[PDB]
Amino acid sequence: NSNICEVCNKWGRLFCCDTCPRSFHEHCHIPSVEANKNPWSCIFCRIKTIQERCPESQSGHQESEVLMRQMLPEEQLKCEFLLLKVYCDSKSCFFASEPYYNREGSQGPQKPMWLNKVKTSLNEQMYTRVEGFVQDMRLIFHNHKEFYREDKFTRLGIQVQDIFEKNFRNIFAIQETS
Ligand SMILES: [Zn+2]
Ligand SMILES: [Zn+2]
Ligand SMILES: [Zn+2]
Repeated sequence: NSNICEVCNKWGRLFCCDTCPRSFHEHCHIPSVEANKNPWSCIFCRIKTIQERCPESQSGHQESEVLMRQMLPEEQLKCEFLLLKVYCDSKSCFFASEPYYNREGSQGPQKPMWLNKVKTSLNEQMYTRVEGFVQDMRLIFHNHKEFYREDKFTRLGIQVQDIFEKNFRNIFAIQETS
């Protein structure tokens, strides 16, 4: 196994996958690392198994069809993994916890949103369709763009949104276009 957490790249108390070399902190893995389960398989492995069981799941899809899917177990897992892929980027720190807004010339967003809120919402099964999860994720970055305006800090929202979007297209096998 690896000697650092796959998500945050730090050592510490790690849980090791039994079917690949990755390791995780307890609350870095999504879902949080399961109490027992021997052997234990991480989310990367669980996602790889879905693909292997249904190879045609990698054929191209339309985003509109994906967003309307109900959050059955496999869609729940894919949203978990997509959220995890965002936390894997160190720039996710800016978007993890509950923000506050007091900048001369700007007003805070009507609907604040942050990664740990989306994490909670997933854990509590609050999304009935994929669309709920993707809307809240895209709202994080949109709120950041609107608030920071012409400050160059706006770029952090662009950067982390790009990671989100690339991974959304990968995980849900969105049809490639020009
Ligand atoms: Zn970690
Ligand atoms: Zn694994
Ligand atoms: Zn099949």
